Parts: sequence; structure tokens; C-alpha cells
Amino acid sequence: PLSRGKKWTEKLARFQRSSAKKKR
Repeated sequence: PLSRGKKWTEKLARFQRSSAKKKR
């Protein structure tokens, strides 16, 4: 299922977090 298939989604939700570190 998507549970273990999220391996592909682990990019938009992982890099989207950088929006908090980009605040410098």
C-alpha cells in the first residue's frame, strides 16, 4: 500500500519543511 509506497512522497513533505529553515 501507500504506507510503504510513500517512499516517493518522501520528497515534497521532506523538502517542504525547509520553508522553516529558509527564514534564516
